[PDB]
Amino acid sequence: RNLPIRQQMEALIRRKQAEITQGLESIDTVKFHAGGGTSMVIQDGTTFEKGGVNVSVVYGQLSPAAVSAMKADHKDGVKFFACGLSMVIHPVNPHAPTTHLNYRYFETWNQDGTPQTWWFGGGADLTPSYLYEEDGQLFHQLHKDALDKHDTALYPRFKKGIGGIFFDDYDERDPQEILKMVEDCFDAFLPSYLTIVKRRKDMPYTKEEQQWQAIRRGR
Repeated sequence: RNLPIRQQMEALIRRKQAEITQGLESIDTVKFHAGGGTSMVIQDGTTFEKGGVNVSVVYGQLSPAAVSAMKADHKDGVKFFACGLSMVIHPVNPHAPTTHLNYRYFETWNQDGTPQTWWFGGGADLTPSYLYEEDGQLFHQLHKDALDKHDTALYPRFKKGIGGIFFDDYDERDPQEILKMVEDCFDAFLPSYLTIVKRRKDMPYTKEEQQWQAIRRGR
């Protein structure tokens, strides 16, 4: 029973939005500031140059035209709910890596009961400027450890510069368990990323190394 999966997922991502921005703030000098989801943004910190952590919620219908355009990748028209958190953080120092993270959930409705269909999607990665294999290895280890709490087959399947983990259209188990797997994946983030940024953010660099990495990576 518990609450509906939709309620529990929305609650989880909103709690993690708060837990993540606070964790990232703990190593910077600057704070994040706040359809249309709720987007928290950091800019011109001493550690983080630009970043955003967003939670979005959407209720609606998808046309048959829309669903038509869509079903390559999921196992008149349809009513749905979806929610998700998305983030991208870019450190000032080129020795510290960019990260992206996204966890989301989608379910169809229309005479409810419970279902028609639902899934989760997400994962997390790092995009380095300078590359440190040890940072990639810690990032992977802690996400592996999160996934191994559920089963050791998941990491080899979801894995994959540094990369990270990615899954989508994932509805293969009781959604209560998949909720816990998503929570545990979230909890892999701050211990890996704050560790990595701490150990890189004060490494010396010149303006030219930073400009060249910007050229190489874009933007």
